[PDB]
Amino acid sequence: VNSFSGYLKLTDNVYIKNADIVEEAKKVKPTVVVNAANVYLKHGGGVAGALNKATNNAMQVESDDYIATNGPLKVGGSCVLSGHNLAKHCLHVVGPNVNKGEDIQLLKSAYENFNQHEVLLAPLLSAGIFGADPIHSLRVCVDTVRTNVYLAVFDKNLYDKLVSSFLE
Ligand SMILES: CC(C)[C@H](Nc1ncnc2[nH]c(-c3cnn(C)c3)cc12)c1ccc2c(c1)S(=O)(=O)NCC2
Repeated sequence: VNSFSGYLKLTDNVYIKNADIVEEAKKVKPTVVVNAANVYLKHGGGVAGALNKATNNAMQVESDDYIATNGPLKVGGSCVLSGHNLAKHCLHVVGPNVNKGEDIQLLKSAYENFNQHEVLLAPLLSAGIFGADPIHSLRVCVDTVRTNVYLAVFDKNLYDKLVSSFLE
């Protein structure tokens, strides 16, 4: 169960690996995989699109049905849906998109959602096309998450900069 391999332990509860979150989810089948979602759960590209494609679009169909019944999420919020073939559950978390004018302070609220689950496989919230400084996103994760989080970062250059930044 939760057989994470090759991670570097940064703190008592935060681990990090240079890896594709989709490939990690297939190998580990964690209890929870985090999706870096938007408020309408439209998994159009990036991490969210890759996780959806690995479920052969079942995650998008389920997400559309969720939004029809419940309405959109809030920035900083989350919902629990099926993990399909990737995990027992998928925790869809909306980090702020600072390239769209959303407040970076909401990144603390976004990582707070992780605390309702004992173990999670997750990406670096608000990084990539969401525009946040990835070194800042790792600092907010370390300061906010109290449960056990395994971060998969699919870029060796960024992985090295994050580990060097943490060990300063
Ligand atoms: C900073 C990046 C290195 C990181 N990327 C990733 N981190 C971890 N597992 C990944 N799998 C893939 C993948 C697998 N297949 N395809 C076609 C893509 C990307 C990827 C990342 C972190 C957070 C965010 C993004 C990207 S995003 O721009 O897609 N959306 C905003 C949030």
